Amino acid sequence: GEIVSNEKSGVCINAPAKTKLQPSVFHQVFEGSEPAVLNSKDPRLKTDFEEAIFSKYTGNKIMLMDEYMEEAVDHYVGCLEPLDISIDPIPLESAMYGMDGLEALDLTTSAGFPYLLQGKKKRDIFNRQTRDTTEMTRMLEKYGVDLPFVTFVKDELRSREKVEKGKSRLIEASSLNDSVAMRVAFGNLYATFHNNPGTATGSAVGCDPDVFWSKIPILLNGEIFAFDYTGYDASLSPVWFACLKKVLIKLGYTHQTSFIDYLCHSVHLYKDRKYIVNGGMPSGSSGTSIFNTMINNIIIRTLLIRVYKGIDLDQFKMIAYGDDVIASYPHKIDPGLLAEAGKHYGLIMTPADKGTSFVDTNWENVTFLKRYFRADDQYPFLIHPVMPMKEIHESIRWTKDPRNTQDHVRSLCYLAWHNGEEAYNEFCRKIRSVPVGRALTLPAYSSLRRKWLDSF
Ligand SMILES: NC(=O)C1=CN([C@@H]2O[C@H](COP(=O)(O)OP(=O)(O)OC[C@H]3O[C@@H](n4cnc5c(N)ncnc54)[C@H](OP(=O)(O)O)[C@@H]3O)[C@@H](O)[C@H]2O)C=CC1
Repeated sequence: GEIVSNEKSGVCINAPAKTKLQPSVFHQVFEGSEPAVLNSKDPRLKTDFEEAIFSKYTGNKIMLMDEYMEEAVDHYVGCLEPLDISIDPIPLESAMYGMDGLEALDLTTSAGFPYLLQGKKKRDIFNRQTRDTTEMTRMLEKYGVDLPFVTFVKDELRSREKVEKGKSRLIEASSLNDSVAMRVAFGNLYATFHNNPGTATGSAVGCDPDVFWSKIPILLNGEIFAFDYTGYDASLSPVWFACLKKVLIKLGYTHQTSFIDYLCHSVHLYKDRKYIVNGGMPSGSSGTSIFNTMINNIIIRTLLIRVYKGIDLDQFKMIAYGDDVIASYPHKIDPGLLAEAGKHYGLIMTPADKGTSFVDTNWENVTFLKRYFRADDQYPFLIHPVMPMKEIHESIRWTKDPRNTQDHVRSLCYLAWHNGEEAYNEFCRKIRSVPVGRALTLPAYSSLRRKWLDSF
């Protein structure tokens, strides 16, 4: 992603609010390092604010698809075909309200241009209960599609370096109109993927880690390697979008590449500004996560081929959620080498195995979706999704709405127990060393562990 232009938008797009992050009744009970920089004049910046949040954009590797890419596409198109992905579009009411494999469109995310400036809240239009499918149809009529991407900073916690640096995350929110039409072209694609995490889709988008993480080592089973990217969604040159376009063709798609063109060449509204981006995937589009994940299936296949000349991908399996990869192949590979030839397409990647001094990525030290893996003692064949306590600790020190504390820790509890009884005792002990949590309902270890085995 690279910014080709920026000019006066024509809109006085609303400056954001203050943050909603306040220290929690556990801010002093657990140890941690605070909410994201949301304006220039925040007292905590050590470099130019506006400069750090668009530096995600690093430039394109402008080019035509090379011979490796074209083969990676065919292998992935052929991994997908058993999943029979209807090119047909879903009815409008299915896009809006949902269907099997597709939740209802989410009511809280913004509607973006040009609604957010005209007093049309999506609460008004949508009206779940009646499944009313008439408002949008005249909304899409009034404004069409291919509409700008309203840009909000993410309201979230970040590490200290990222607050000091100003490395805050942006939401590039597409329009409701855009959302719906997309949801109508690829709904049964979304649906297909959502109902089928694993090696075929090569995806875990919409997986339950509590019950899907045990499937994970059976499908990979070979010699695993994993990767994390740096500024991934922005490190995408237009070409990868074309490889996605090429995949989608072999799935039998036609005029619906329009949508990926909607993502490649992107037009975003910041404040009183209109910047245009060529290459780089927007975070707010109705399939951002799905399309990121397919491109990552293309990227990886390409890197092996380009690197290991004689190669058979039939016995090659991978699983991506956005930028998070984890992959298998019978025989050993140098992920450091894929990371290398990956720079030749302008992509900064980092494998788990960092070098010969470094212990091989194994099932004990590898991660995915921020979680490590660990087999149960009793039923080893069952894999815990283990989230670091550090991660939970940092999660608990701050609150959005202190009235939503009970569910906000219960939600944390269902994640924390996979670290073991003793650690869960430590955790609940710490919680009940402070007035507020002493009355708090907590799930006991045995209850959580029972509920988990019944997920199967
Ligand atoms: N049926 C059940 O009872 C269960 C349901 N679930 C839930 O369903 C989810 C599966 O779908 P998910 O995993 O969310 O994959 P997503 O639907 O999040 O992938 C959609 C992508 O498109 C963008 N987007 C556009 N419009 C919307 C919208 N209206 N709502 C949300 N994202 C939107 C998002 O970007 P951005 O993030 O910028 O919006 C996201 O990256 C699980 O994560 C889990 O929460 C899982 C287990 C059981």
